[PDB]
Amino acid sequence: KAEKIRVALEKIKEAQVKKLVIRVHMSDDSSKTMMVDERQTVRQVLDNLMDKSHCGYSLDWSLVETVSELQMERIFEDHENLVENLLNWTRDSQNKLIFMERIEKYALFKNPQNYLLGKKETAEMADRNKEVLLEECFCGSSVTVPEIEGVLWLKDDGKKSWKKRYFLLRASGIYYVDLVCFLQLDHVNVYYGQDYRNKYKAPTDYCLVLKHPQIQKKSQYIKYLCCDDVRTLHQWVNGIRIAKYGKQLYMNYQEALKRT
Repeated sequence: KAEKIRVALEKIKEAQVKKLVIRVHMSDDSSKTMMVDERQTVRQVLDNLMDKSHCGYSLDWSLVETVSELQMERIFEDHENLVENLLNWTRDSQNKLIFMERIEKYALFKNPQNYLLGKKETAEMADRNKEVLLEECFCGSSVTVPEIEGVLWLKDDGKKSWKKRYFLLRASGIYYVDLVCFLQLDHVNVYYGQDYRNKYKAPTDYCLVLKHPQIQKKSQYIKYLCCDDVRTLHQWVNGIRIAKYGKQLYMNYQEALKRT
């Protein structure tokens, strides 16, 4: 049975699609060019990066965007179309695309007990049960978005000042105290703010930002939240990621686990 016939079939599509050459910064701020196409997910792009490089088996390998003008970053999810995202960048953008390791992208999956149980305290858990809890949260008839709630600093629109409100995360979005909808997650990505204690007079350096992918400059449609500590930040970022991406985050993780 000649299955050789299927591989030359694959080379056809790798020849008829719009190619783009991007630039990719390394962990040490050296850079490299590479070819991508407009069909490629970040997953496929990472694989070519891992194939071409040394490289090294690790679950934490990521493509990271920096929104230079807004001093923030988000680590791309692996199902995302890279090109459609790179087209948000302005013509003169100083945004970078960093290829590096990153504890954060899959931390919730190797310790789901510290992210899915609505406790601020961290604990250990047997392998066996990590898998069950993971299976239980993502793989049912719907995703069980963990019950995240607590106080956060919200920055005033257009001002370098902050108010304190009580937030809670649901499936439909983030609500403040019964309830008022702060944001719905469908049209916003979530970013880690960089050095906001200085830039925005923030209470802490532990900031998360919510903005439409298309926004590249100062805008009041960008929401800034500041947590008291790092734990809270990771709890919120991770919960928003579960609430936004659902079962897809679980698939992305399994696919990454296959490459370790």
